[PDB]
Amino acid sequence: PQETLNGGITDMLTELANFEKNVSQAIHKYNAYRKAASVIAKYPHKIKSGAEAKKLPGVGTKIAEKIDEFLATGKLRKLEKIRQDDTSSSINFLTRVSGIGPSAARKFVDEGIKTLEDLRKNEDKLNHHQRIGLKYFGDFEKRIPREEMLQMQDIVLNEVKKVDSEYIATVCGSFRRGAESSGDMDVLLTHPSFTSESQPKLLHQVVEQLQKVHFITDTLSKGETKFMGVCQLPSKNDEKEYPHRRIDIRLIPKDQYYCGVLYFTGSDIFNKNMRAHALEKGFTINEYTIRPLGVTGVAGEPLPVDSEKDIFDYIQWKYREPKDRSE
DNA sequence: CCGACGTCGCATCAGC
DNA sequence: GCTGATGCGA
DNA sequence: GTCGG
Ligand SMILES: Cc1cn([C@H]2C[C@H](O)[C@@H](COP(=O)(O)NP(=O)(O)OP(=O)(O)O)O2)c(=O)[nH]c1=O
Ligand SMILES: [Mg+2]
Ligand code: NA
Ligand code: NA
Repeated sequence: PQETLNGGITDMLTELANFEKNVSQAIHKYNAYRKAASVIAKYPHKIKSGAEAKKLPGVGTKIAEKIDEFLATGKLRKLEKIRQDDTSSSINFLTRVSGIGPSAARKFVDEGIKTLEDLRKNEDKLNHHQRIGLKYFGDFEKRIPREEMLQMQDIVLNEVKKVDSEYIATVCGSFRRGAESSGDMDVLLTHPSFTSESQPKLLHQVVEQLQKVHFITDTLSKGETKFMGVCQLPSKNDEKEYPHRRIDIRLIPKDQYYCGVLYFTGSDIFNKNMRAHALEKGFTINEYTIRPLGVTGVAGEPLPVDSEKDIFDYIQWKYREPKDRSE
């Protein structure tokens, strides 16, 4: 559907969701509001009452009441009050910095630190991740055009193959599903020398090369299997330079790679469906392996997977392109 | 009534 | 110093 | 906050 259909309601619930996660530290009440926001955003009618909305999965009594108040008054008393609360709004805002969660944002505001400005005059109280998030605060809240993602893929695939041509890299996420834009770049990486029963330098050598050609600009975290950092496309000429982008590089064992590729391709809703259907066919699916359920639920050894299709076969589904995987 | 509500690698903290 | 908990992201 | 055993 469209925005102005129930945008005022979905925005209200989205605001409410954030305050729950960031201020109240109620992660489950955060997901509840977002789930309610989603199902309403799919509802192809301009909602007339809270009761009409209550018919939907995810909308209970409390939200029905709030929807009633919004439709009747055009606003929400509790949300209006919390928007103008100095402490709460500042705590909620500081969490927009990557690295600063609700706990760190709590401490900052507790000791006077309320703003980006305030963060800037207090570098020594920010860890490495928080500094990067502050430095690229604006760039990280921007989306990446698909064309730029394609240019970014060109670089990743080229350099990865350059390090070792037996590497297998795959850009997953919404990009692989064909989205016109992405929020980040999730790269999944494997190599013949890396199985589950199987060096610890495979991920390091790839991150290193991407730093040597100056694609990777910063590093949020890095271990033997997962890399979280920052990257940037080269500036064309005197033309304005590209924003800094979030990139994740994951080293997954060969025998788990395609369960990894399938999982990190998405979408969420699709992964819910596929696993729900997988169970009723007698198989359990996590991000790593596909295992057969016994007659009492006792899972067996993981079944060999050498392609995405292999998984679809196991649960008797026709292999569907990432293009058609929103649900 | 009352627990589930996805899971886990990495950095960094609290404790010993 | 080591181990395990906690915060964070996704 | 919502759902459901
Ligand atoms: C957060 C999350 C991740 N995933 C696995 C599949 C999501 O589609 C996917 C990629 O996560 P993402 O990068 O946060 N979302 P996206 O890549 O589809 O799109 P965008 O780049 O964030 O705009 O990873 C889930 O299956 N359920 C989830 O709730
Ligand atoms: Mg992505
Ligand atoms: Na309901
Ligand atoms: Na944050």
